[PDB]
Amino acid sequence: FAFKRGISTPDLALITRQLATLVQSGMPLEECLRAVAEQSEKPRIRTMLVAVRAKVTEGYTLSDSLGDYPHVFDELFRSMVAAGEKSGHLDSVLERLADYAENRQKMRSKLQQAS
Amino acid sequence: GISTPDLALITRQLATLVQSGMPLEECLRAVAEQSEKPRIRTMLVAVRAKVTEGYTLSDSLGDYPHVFDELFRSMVAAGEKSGHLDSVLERLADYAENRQKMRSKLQQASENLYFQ
Ligand SMILES: [Ca+2]
Ligand SMILES: [Ca+2]
Ligand SMILES: [Cl-]
Ligand code: NA
Repeated sequence: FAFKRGISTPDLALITRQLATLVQSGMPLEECLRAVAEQSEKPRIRTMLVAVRAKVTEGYTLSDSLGDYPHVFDELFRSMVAAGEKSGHLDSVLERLADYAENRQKMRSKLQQAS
Repeated sequence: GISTPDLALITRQLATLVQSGMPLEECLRAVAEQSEKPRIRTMLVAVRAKVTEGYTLSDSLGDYPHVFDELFRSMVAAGEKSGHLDSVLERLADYAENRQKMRSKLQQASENLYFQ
């Protein structure tokens, strides 16, 4: 039996926002992933993003690469990325995913605060 | 001015882009293009225009002292002068993120307890 957990809601919000911002600026996907990793304060997240990037540099899509961490990026997240990649809208779906992740962080906090 | 979350957003985005090695004017263009808030887009385009004309970022931000306070602009100035804008922006992003997180949690906790 194996078992791994995802990352915190703020941690997902930060990296999704950074990746969306970098991709939308017109930088190569691999270079965007390098920057998000290198700017991370979270060793596990840094390692994960180095591994996602490693797959991207072998030529795989972002969605397929995120596939190596299904415990972190769920099927829906990876489906949204794939939809963007297939339709030529990776930039605007990453924006959507960033907005989603930030809203998720906020609502999780709203639920739990003062408990 | 603008909200605590919106300052955190643009500061994180600008820090992220600058630390990637992208020229400052190009970074400012991207943050502008990506903004949902028309007022913020306007401000960033105006700041970008000034930077391309040779004004420093710190001097340009002084046109919006209601958004970028004396500490913020002072920090940027120190970074530009020293050739370390990249790391100063990172610290401003961390600071702004932290402020948003801690203030948002107080807001939510206050809402939750006060209205229960
Ligand atoms: Ca948005
Ligand atoms: Ca940091
Ligand atoms: Cl893991
Ligand atoms: Na799917």
